[PDB]
Amino acid sequence: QPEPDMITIFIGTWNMGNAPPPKKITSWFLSKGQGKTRDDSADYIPHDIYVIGTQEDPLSEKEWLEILKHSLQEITSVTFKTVAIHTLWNIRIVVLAKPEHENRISHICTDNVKTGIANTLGNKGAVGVSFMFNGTSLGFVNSHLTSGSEKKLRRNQNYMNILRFLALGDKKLSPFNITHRFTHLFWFGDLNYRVDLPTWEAETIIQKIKQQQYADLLSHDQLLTERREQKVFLHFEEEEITFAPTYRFERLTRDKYAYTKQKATGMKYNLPSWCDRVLWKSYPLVHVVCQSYGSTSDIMTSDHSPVFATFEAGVTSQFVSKNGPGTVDSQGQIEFLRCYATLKTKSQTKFYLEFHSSCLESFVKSQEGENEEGSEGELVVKFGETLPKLKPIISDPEYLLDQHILISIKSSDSDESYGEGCIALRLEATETQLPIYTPLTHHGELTGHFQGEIKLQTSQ
Ligand SMILES: Cc1ccc(CC(=O)NC[C@@H]2CCCO2)cc1
Repeated sequence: QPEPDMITIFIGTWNMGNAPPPKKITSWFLSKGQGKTRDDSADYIPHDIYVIGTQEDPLSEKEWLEILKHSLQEITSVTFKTVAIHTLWNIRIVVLAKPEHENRISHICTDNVKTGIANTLGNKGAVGVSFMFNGTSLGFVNSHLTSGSEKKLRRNQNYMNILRFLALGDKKLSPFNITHRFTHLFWFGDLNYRVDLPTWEAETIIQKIKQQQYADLLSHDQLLTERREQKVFLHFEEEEITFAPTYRFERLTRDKYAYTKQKATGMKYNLPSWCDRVLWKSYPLVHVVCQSYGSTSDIMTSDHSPVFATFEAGVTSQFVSKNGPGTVDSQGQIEFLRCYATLKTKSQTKFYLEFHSSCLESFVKSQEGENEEGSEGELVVKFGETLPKLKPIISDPEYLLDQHILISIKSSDSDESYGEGCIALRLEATETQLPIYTPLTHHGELTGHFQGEIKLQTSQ
């Protein structure tokens, strides 16, 4: 029975509005409704992994698991296995997988982050799950960010706290946050970004939604505009939105948006918005294709509609050779030529690199680089031909060309990372000097760049 090189992943996000779900929620898991929807011919084909994020979830874990499993069994005639479930307040993540994957899944981690301080600590934050699927690391984050049209900067701060403090994946990757720890990272939830148009325009917005004309609304969506200005979700992807705003509906129909200020809303307007979103970030040159992104039309217990997204994702096998794991394969090596880091820092410490990868027995520290002043004020750290030769555990090109090297640039004075990035080994050639590049981030914000050349030697 061969190991897969692709799987499909279902991502769901639903703010349930503290109400129990209706009897039938299968449309969610079938990717049926508005937007980029799934073909009817696929309805019986189970996804490999289902990741369900809820917010304002009033159910017990047991109650929700029974609904989810019975839903999937009705669609697919498969009894899914529970990989993980984690709840913070009313924010919940459930991971289900096909039974045939039970012995492919390992290193399961869960964690949560509470956002805010005092007043603003007690219901917003995030839950997450990570695991290995054979040779591939997967991370999943469900966040419920701060509400209200005038709080986009708070949402952006919530995002930065969650990616700094959520403790998922390989703890040995100590310089790296969740935005670098996984082959594929999916981040979804009630992100709560709004369509920033004047309150007076509410009926105009409703008109536009009825005409399925979303362009003038999406051009004011706070998540798209903040992402374009590099304020949040740097280096994440989102599929184009082709479904109506998923908030704020009158319950028990989808015919009416309830936007007017009420005591129940703290006298705030809730103009129709795309609160409910799915984004992802995968390592460079790994296959990931979004195959659906949309909302349901027939699940009306909440003031939000459920959102679905599905993905094809490349996966790799748990590789064994005669040599590694448990030794190196002298027939493999990774060399770096003419490398330099460009950093936005004002500081003047020396810097060194760390190279982390599951193709190495352990991480590798470089010598300190040579600081020069760049022509436009920047710090340039030169490594020249000084970087250590990396010794992979396995030399087979079928394994090595699928790997990635994480890079941290660290201060010699504090050993703190000033920037993190990732290089793919999926090269156009072996035994050939080829340009490499990554942006560098710290706490998910841009801090610099790393560029140079690589020379990869495989057994072929
Ligand atoms: C209109 C707009 C443009 C950019 C972004 C951020 C982003 O990461 N987009 C993914 C790629 C990256 C290169 C351009 O598109 C959001 C919204």
